[PDB]
Amino acid sequence: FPVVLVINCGSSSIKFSVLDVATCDVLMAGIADGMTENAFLSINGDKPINLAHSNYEDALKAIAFELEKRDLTDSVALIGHRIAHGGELFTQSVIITDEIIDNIRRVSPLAPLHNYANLSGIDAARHLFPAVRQVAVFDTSFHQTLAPEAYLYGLPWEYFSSLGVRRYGFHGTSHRYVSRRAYELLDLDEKDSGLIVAHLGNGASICAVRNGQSVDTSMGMTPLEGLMMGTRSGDVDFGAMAWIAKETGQTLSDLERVVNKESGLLGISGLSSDLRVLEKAWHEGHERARLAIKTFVHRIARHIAGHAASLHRLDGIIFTGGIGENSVLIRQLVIEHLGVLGLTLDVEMNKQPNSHGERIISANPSQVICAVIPTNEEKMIALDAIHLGNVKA
Amino acid sequence: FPVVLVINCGSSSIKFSVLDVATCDVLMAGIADGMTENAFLSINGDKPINLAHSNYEDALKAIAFELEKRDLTDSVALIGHRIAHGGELFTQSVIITDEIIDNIRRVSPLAPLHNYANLSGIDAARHLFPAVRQVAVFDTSFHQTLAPEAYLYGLPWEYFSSLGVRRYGFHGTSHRYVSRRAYELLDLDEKDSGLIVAHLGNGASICAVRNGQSVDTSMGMTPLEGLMMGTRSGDVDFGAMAWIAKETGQTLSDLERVVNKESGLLGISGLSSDLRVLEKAWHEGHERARLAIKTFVHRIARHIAGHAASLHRLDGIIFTGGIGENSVLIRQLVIEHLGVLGLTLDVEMNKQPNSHGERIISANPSQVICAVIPTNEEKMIALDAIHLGNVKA
Ligand SMILES: Nc1ncnc2c1ncn2[C@@H]1O[C@H](COP(=O)(O)OP(=O)(O)NP(=O)(O)O)[C@@H](O)[C@H]1O
Ligand SMILES: Nc1ncnc2c1ncn2[C@@H]1O[C@H](COP(=O)(O)OP(=O)(O)NP(=O)(O)O)[C@@H](O)[C@H]1O
Repeated sequence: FPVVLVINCGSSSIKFSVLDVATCDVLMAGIADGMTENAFLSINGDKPINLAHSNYEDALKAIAFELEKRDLTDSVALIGHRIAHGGELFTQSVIITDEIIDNIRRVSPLAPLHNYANLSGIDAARHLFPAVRQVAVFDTSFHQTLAPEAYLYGLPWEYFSSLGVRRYGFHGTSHRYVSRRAYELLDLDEKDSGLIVAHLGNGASICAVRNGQSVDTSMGMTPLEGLMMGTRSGDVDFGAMAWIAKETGQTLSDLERVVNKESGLLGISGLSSDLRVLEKAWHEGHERARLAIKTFVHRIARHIAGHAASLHRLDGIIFTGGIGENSVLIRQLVIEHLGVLGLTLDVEMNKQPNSHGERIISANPSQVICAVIPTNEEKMIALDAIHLGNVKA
Repeated sequence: FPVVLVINCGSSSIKFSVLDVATCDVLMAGIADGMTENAFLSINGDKPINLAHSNYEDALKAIAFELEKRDLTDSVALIGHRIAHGGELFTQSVIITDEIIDNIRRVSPLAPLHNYANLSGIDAARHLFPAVRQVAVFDTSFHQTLAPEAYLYGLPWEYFSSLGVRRYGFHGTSHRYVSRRAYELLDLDEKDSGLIVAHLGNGASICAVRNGQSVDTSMGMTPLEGLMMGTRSGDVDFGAMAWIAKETGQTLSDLERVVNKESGLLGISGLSSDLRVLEKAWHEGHERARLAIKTFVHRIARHIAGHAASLHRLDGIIFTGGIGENSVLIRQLVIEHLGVLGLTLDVEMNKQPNSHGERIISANPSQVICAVIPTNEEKMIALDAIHLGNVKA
């Protein structure tokens, strides 16, 4: 009964899951949070244990003691680490060696906060589990098949050639996992196929998958580009930002905080980054929440259609992520916004809750199949780890 | 034989044309340039006359003397002024009164350089021609039919409500003129129709026209958003810009210059902002020019498709502007990039030079008619002026 421990270190937290190799089902999940004076560990969402001014190593030894307690330690056959940004260096998941680590550090200036937390998790896990093989899965690697016409910014070439300024894209692990599930669900030939995947969660992005490969995506060098999101602006006119700076004497630094933390659904609505709250507000007559949601919809539609340009044929549009999986209303309003693509909704199918899992929501006359496919990044990570567990290292 | 004098004041220049009312054809055109120690007036592209350290008033009195010399002065029945930015205040062209002027000044912080030159032209013309009716035609007014879901940025509401931060769009006069010509050329019912117009000139933008009204457009609060252009970046990840600032210690001000003046086709190519030079470079083996053009194409395709989302049906795609009118290659590569919309090119029609004027370039099996329609902003301005010449003021 081997298991895979999957580790995701964020700015201030370590999320983990333990996956049964046989079912790839989750056996245990948890978080060490406020990594702050108030650091705590909650497992299966329960009884926060207090951690000190604990660093990532201490917190992971804690998680490791929780596994020891449950007699899982010796079952840990593989450990998979989620890495935020792999640059142009990583095009697929890898066995972690010293070389891999040095290379993660090399790309780390592209996502300074996140990648340094990912490296702390790797260091801690290597120290705690030296005889277990560990694997790195990058949230950017699926997008490394974009052609330069799709990844270049229209900035001077030197920004690309000497600083790595280009579109990278994110949610790679979700877009990959969902597109693979789509070839089955839609019965498409992977090698002759065109899909658009809309990952709509707290972060949101669109990916165009042509013949199995990502050929366009909505997020940029950073996760700020593309779709408007919960608290993130999405696409914003650089001119407008510069004009706002001059007009308010905000520095680039102020503006960075605004567009990340105060914008999007929260910024428009004045109310919440949470979609269910904004729907309830709209039901109660709140016009700015209505407008926040309409705008969110419009931007999704606009990106889905624009990503279709990278395809030779459009076979399917797939919704995923917390919003994409659960919002009956978002889906319907997006699809109605894409009538120009010949889409038809089956409103019976569309009303089904997410307990129904992988499901077709377009009606028979539709020109493009529409579906909902729940994403499972943990599983995708465990699958790569299992595969890499068969090789010599 | 009345004529309309059409005036366009830029940052450093006054462009003008004199249009025969009867033919709406141009009788004379010219520029006062370097408005700099070296200020000169060239008419019909000829013999620069030297102007002093001449202000806009002096330069216009010069143009007026050139008209006096040719016995046109008393023919000037209308004067039309091109205004860069009308904010949310102007939804159509207007007879210039004191109120109009005050309102242009009110929106002028949105395009400080340009609108102040436009106001100088208006002041000068009012002083030189007090008994001639004058009309203001705004490059943003056609876009004032955008719904909030299409014009709002995902920024805090206060930026919109208290500073007018929203998408405005530009080339309005061209998008309007070309869409009107398209209903004739394509024999479409204006009231039940969906068009995408690609204005590809030095500046470039896309406009979606639904039932006669602009419902989406690619430029933003400023002309910097959207399509990559000659020297302008187009859409760029705000995160990438902030990262570049921090990494190079450039200020917002440096970056503003980069994305306006050093980016786009010039920035990628390292060579020219000029498309014909980049094509010649590509023919000679230059890979960065190839990449600049491919990227320009890709971004056009991506915006055309994304603007289609705002339409209930797509009937036509119309190319216009210097590039759109003359580049056989750009058109073909864009249309090939939109195969997913069921487009078919008639490569015989597409090869025709622009002397052929309004022309269909898609082939019979096409799902969407494709056309080239030369834009004529001077004419559109003169038509509004002529219409407004019939009213009481
Ligand atoms: N029934 C529902 N209706 C609408 N929104 C919902 C519903 N349930 C969950 N959500 C939304 O899901 C959003 C959070 O999405 P999330 O859980 O982040 O998906 P994800 O797959 O984790 N994407 P990311 O966090 O960027 O990797 C919140 O705005 C919730 O309101
Ligand atoms: N035969 C040609 N092939 C390719 N490009 C051409 C050709 N002729 C002119 N152009 C391009 O037209 C571009 C200038 O476009 P422009 O003359 O500005 O159109 P416009 O209608 O004035 N748009 P704007 O200036 O933004 O209002 C240059 O890059 C030229 O190379």
